[PDB]
Amino acid sequence: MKVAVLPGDGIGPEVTEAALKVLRALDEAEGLGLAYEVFPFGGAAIDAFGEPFPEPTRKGVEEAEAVLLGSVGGPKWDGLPRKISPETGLLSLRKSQDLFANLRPAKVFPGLERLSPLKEEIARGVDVLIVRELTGGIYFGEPRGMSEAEAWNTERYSKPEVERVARVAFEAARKRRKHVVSVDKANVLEVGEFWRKTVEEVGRGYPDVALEHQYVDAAAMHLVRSPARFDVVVTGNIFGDILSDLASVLPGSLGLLPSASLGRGTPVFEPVHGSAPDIAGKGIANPTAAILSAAMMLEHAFGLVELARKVEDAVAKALLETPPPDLGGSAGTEAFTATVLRHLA
Amino acid sequence: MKVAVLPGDGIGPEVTEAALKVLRALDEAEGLGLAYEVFPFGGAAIDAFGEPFPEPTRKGVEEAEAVLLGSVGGPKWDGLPRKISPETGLLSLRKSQDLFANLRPAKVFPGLERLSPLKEEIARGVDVLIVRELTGGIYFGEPRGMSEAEAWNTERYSKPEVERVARVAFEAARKRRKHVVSVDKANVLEVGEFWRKTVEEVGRGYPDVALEHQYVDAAAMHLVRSPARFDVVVTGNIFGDILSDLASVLPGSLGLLPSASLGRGTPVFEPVHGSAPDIAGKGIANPTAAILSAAMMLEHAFGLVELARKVEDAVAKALLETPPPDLGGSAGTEAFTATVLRHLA
Repeated sequence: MKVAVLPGDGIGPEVTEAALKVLRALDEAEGLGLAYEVFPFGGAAIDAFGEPFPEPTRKGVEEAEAVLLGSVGGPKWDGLPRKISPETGLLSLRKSQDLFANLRPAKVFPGLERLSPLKEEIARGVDVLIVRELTGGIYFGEPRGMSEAEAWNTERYSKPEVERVARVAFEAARKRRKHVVSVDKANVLEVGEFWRKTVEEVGRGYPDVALEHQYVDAAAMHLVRSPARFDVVVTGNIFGDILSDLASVLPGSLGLLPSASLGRGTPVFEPVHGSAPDIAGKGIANPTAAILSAAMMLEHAFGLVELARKVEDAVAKALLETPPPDLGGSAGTEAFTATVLRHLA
Repeated sequence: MKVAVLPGDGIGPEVTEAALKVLRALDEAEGLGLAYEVFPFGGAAIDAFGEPFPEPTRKGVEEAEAVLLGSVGGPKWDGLPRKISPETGLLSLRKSQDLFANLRPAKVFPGLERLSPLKEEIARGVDVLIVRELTGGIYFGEPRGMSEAEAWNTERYSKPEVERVARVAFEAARKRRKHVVSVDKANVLEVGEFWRKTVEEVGRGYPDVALEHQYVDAAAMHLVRSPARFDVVVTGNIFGDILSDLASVLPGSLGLLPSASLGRGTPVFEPVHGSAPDIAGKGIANPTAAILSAAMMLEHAFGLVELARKVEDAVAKALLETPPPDLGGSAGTEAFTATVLRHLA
């Protein structure tokens, strides 16, 4: 179990160690053979090395089995040419490992239904994993242009693009509740038709997973009316962007959300929140998203599903008994982490 | 005030007269000079004439100033070649009048916050009008195709297309709270950039209306977290499809929703619900969407904003004191209508 740790900026060093504290505790209890090294990345690497993703770090993620990544960026580096912005270092990283699926889960932890914008009865039991295609579709499609008179962009998908990301959805589903909803616009668009027939054909190799197709306008409505009905959702790039963002508001606190990216190379697991530099070093940063990034790593990078679930329960419980300040509580980074470990035992 | 009335199918005859009863009452009180005629349309016209939009009806909407339309279709006609399906008659109608904007309002009536999927505090005061471009964008754009290997569709907009639908949003806003949010994907797409700069330029002729730009992924999130913040939203075809459908679940009852379509020709105002043929002639159909279609006609077809608002309040009140069966009540079509008229006085 070889993990490259890229702490990043702002609160990154704090919350990433909070996750390492949890990974070490499991390493000890279960003998996971955890071996990790920490590399420079983001703003700190610019300051130290002159660039956000220096060669030792690139080398280090190349050799690792998973990357645990803290937060990156901050006003400190907003004034840079974007060949060396923190943002661009993030892109090279995911590009260097050819990560073509983005995994974004939204989950209303029991007893935290009050945070939801949804009525308590609808928020309860929500646990949806959106699988977003990352590399293709309209964000990248040609031809594209703009005129005095008109502009155009092309939503375009090749079979292989549709095939990869569908395979990761089915394998993810295998680890959860084995239901996949593929989302398209097959009733109006060729691309929708092509996506659907392709995912239907891919699904034949996964007899143990249930497959269902929905239109993007309908899935949008289901995510507000009955979001507890979903397990894994897979869709193209722009749809998956909208539906990820829509699903992310359901729990009522963005600081709680982890994120993974999978592909041919070394997978990247990171919290969705930012650096929050203002509080860097105060010891109050909520480590929840980082710890749940580590659980995502166990599940998706190493297949240790039962441990990922053990970690997720420890934080569900910790969130109730020692809520961090941004859930109205007074638990600093360390006190919260300690509560998690208590339940890990 | 010359209205062509196209009752349609199923519950269409019932709910459309419930709206006419309300229009007559106002005609009497205010001397509006209401003159209307009822034309065959939809399944009934197929049965009577052999087609859904026969020539007397086409003639009749041509000469009118607004079309008040009931529901169309039903299993009775599901087995038809779609050159004469009810659905297609609907298309010819909107095509024959060149209606290029779809207006879909979502509104949580005071005291009906309990129906919302949203927490009561978030649902309260929601009143958003989505203005959807109807004729353009990816649903219609070329080139488009599909291969063994790939499929493609083109999101394409000309300046004039962006200009019309923006003008109707600004004029709609003028009648409401004078805030327009244009929704694009300007941070990734040319088409987003082009839409945005065009709407910004159109907005200069409407100094009295406030304009704000949002991305589609963000507007999606705002519609769940803070939907009471919106007044008028204008966006392209596929986005407006998603955001219309998303906004439509906010009130918690689809049977309540009206719809208008505006263009160069005679405007069409219709309930969003279907024929519900099973209950046709029982006298229990909820006329709310039809009556609120008539209020939409007053506002958008004739500019009678204060009357539209008077009608909307009468039904807000009627919904509380004599709820129709589908709001848990026992009010049939006539009893509900009567309650509306009581408050119209």
